[PDB]
Amino acid sequence: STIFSPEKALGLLLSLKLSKWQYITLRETTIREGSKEIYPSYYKVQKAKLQCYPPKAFVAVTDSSAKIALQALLDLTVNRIFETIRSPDAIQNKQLILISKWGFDGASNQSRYKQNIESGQGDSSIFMTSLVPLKLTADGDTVWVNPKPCSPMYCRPVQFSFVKETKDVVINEKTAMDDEIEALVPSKCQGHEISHKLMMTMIDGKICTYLSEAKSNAACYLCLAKPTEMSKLDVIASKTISSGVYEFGLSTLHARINVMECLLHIAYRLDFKKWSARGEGHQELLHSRKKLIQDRFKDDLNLLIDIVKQGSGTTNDGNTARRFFEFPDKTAAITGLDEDLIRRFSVILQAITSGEIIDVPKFKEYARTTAEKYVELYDWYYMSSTVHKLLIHGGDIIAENAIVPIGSLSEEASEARNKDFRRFREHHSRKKSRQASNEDILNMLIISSDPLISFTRPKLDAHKRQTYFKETVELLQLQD
Amino acid sequence: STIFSPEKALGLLLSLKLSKWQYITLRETTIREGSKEIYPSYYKVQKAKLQCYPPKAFVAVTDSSAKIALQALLDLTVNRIFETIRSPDAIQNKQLILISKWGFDGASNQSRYKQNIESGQGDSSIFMTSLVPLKLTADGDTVWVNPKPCSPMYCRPVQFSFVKETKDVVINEKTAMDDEIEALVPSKCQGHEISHKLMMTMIDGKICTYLSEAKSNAACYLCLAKPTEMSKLDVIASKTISSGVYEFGLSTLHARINVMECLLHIAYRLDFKKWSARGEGHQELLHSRKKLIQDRFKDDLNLLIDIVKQGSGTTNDGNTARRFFEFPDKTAAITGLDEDLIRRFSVILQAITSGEIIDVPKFKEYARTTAEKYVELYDWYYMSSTVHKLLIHGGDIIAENAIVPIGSLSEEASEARNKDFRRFREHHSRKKSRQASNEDILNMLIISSDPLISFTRPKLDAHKRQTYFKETVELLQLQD
DNA sequence: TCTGGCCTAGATCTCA
DNA sequence: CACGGTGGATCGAAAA
DNA sequence: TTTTCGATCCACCGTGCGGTGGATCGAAAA
DNA sequence: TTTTCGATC
DNA sequence: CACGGTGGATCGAAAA
DNA sequence: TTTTCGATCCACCGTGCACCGTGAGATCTAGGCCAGA
Ligand SMILES: [Mg+2]
Ligand SMILES: [Mg+2]
Ligand SMILES: [Mg+2]
Ligand SMILES: [Mg+2]
Ligand SMILES: [Zn+2]
Ligand SMILES: [Zn+2]
Repeated sequence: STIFSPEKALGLLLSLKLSKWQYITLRETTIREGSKEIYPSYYKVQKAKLQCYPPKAFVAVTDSSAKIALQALLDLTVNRIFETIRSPDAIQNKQLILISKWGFDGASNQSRYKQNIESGQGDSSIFMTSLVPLKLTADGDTVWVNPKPCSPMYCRPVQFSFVKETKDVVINEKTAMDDEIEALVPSKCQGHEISHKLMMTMIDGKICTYLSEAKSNAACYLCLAKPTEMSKLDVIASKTISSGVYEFGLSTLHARINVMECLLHIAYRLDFKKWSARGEGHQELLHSRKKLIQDRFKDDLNLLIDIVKQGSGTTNDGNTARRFFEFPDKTAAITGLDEDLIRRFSVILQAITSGEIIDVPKFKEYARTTAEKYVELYDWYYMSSTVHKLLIHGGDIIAENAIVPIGSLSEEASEARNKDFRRFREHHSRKKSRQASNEDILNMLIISSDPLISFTRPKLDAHKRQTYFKETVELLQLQD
Repeated sequence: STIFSPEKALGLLLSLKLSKWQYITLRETTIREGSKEIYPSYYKVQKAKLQCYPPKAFVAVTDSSAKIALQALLDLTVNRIFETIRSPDAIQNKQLILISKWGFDGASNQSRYKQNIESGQGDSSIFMTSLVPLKLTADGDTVWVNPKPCSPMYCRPVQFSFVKETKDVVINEKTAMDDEIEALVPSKCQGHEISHKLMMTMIDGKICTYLSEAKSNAACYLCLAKPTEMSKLDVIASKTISSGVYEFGLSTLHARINVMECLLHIAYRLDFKKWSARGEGHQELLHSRKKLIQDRFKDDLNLLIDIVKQGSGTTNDGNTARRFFEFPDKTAAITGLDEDLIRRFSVILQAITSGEIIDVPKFKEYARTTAEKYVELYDWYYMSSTVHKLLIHGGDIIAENAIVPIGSLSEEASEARNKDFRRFREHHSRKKSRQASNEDILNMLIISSDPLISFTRPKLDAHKRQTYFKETVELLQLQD
């Protein structure tokens, strides 16, 4: 007879970020005072962690990697989700389809243990694939929806290996996942069968240009258009898209930062107005303007702009992208760009990252108007692949992945697990053997992202929704 | 009326590493389950934190720094210490002296916030001063002793500022702290006057050469001995010591790593047998042997040797050294050094870092024998300033600081506080304003290192003992 | 004509 | 030999 | 017999120094 | 040619 | 317009 | 009235890319070239 059910104790251990010693200490220090039954014995929590694991035969953990068979992971994910549904009896005998999004990214700047000289690459950086369930569709009628589709609390890991992400490992992992996705059957939970629809939209431009048939990052992966070809519009409108590439959903996170960098790189060269930095005094005018723009940003908006930092690279952050767009008048006064163009870009990014249903006709109209405005204002600086992919091909990309609103398709989820992965590799693994450390990092990822647990898990409800701009409210489609 | 005393709740908050939200979640979730009282309201803990602060007029927190007047911090430290004494009346009306060790170090590669552009140096690296009480002496008879003299749980902060530790700022803070030590009056705690004796031994060699009357790091700051002179023993024995520099006690942490690195830098160039790598083919042989030794260490002992790390310089950790001295036979066959030299160095390092009383006649004998052995073995590689300070001047700097056994005078604590400072700046500050963030980092340092709290606060004990090498135990002074 | 010794000069170590 | 940890594995005893 | 719970143990981590931009590959400018 | 610039992470 | 969070400050109402 | 205790807020963090050795300073080896045998 315990006051906390071992699963509620597991939720308390996950939300408070406690460790075996810390939980045992909590328990014993509650015992010492005179209230015996307040927490289950850690044995019970170690036993309740087991409901969340896929069977041992499906998970393959070794020194330099840890993978789970995608079919088994999805079986388990659905079996857990059905313990969240209000009344799984209520839904009638109509076929079920779980829509989820998966994708991989590389987390660098890992702490390098001195142990287990293994065989591959040591451990400096991991490259992992994540599968987050977005929605459960019963013949169109949504029965279960992920309340925070970009949160890391539902993002399931498939496999993670200590290999630096390069073109070949990316291609091989994508081929493996495609074979595993083809070869999977609908799961079965309490007589209801669930067919899985997996979209690889948690992805970033580097991996995306890897996957498509396109050689350099200078060209769009959808139109194979060379960098100077992307100025004029008609040659682009007559282009023929490569096949199945809309599956590489518009990356909403990196769009912010990269279009920010595009507007910046236009601001830096406003004194000589050319795309290349080649010439007499081009570099020098560029660098003087660069330093002045950095310092003016620092003064007024109190934020670092394009300064190198260990790990991540630049301190060109997500929140820096938010703040570069928050007040277009101020940012225009600082950089010298046109305020209406920056405002148009902020509106487009709000519409995309909103997570609300977007109307393709009005969005395409907005986007082509914005591209005309851009070419009019700054035609010399050729649009970078992300801002081009955003303006021209954004409408079609939104239209294809219409089942779930784009912006619910964000790679941010996977990026968030980086901040979680370290916190599980440093403080929650057992360091005896590398195999044990990886096995427990994977156990922690599974337990943390379990829908039944992460449903009844304390959290912070302090993010009340923000007010859109005067134009996104027309661009979006609200039902309320 | 409650079950957990607010001070014990505060201990449970500091030990479990809980935040305000996590504590409130703990409390409310325990309430919801039918236990009306198991934890005090977070208001009670916020009010119990105030016991541990020094008065507001002595703590000066600003955007770029936060300091405390030394006399007030010491008043508070003793006032707390007298709350953990077994018997406060049993100590008689006899003079009391608290012997404590203080010193500063710089922690670079901090989290670089984008905020509060205030003029100086931004915030990338802090330079902070620490004061840890070692022992309470009643006319030679100990009443209170710090059970773990290098544990960051007792290390009190004096001041911390966001500036790069450099010769000028180091000299200025040393001058200021010397003045503050001169002007301090004995504290008055419940009819007992406690006079303070502060020794600046938590210090690294770089700061130590900054402070002494010595200009270059390559010279032994005690004897101002140039690196080419440091081979001959008698000539050095003739050298007159700088004034009062014995106060800068033996740095037990860094001496270990620098001895490891001296033995290594002897191993690397074992082929051509000269100090400098200046020559024809010297660089190439040196680097080839260096790569060979690195790979052999990798294979046999599974530890990184002299390859760069991010943020902490090189991958030469304290544990890398402690493993480099675990079995001198292996490392001897690995590098090419003599086994008995490494054995002797490991023995004196156990003697120093043991934290037990040392017999300076036997230690001086052992050290001059080891110097003779080093010269007879390798005369060409001029002893590195740290290993020379360790062998020649080690007996004298031990005998001077004989009141508390050296190794209890260890800078480890200061260094260890870095790992905590980060964990408090990132996870426990309030990020609204830099001034607020520094105020809360300082409050967290104070509370975490409060002797009354950190005494009765749960802790982990698995490191009970490690057996000594035979010559070390013949060198030490055991009393138990 | 041989030969060692002074003397700039910049490349190397050392500590963090 | 710095100190505070890291979580399953496993033995052993007490329940049940 | 089977479950439950503490107690030990394994063999390592992370605070111990930073710096400036890099990797890669096509693609545009001279 | 060829020789540097840049987009992406 | 990502999401989970950071702790004192202050208000307001309830308990004493 | 004074102490308690929850609610709300403030304005930001951190996951979003790299390698490779750095920094300040005196100090030491190179070897260059001239003054007596
Ligand atoms: Mg990426
Ligand atoms: Mg230092
Ligand atoms: Mg340090
Ligand atoms: Mg990433
Ligand atoms: Zn295109
Ligand atoms: Zn000396």
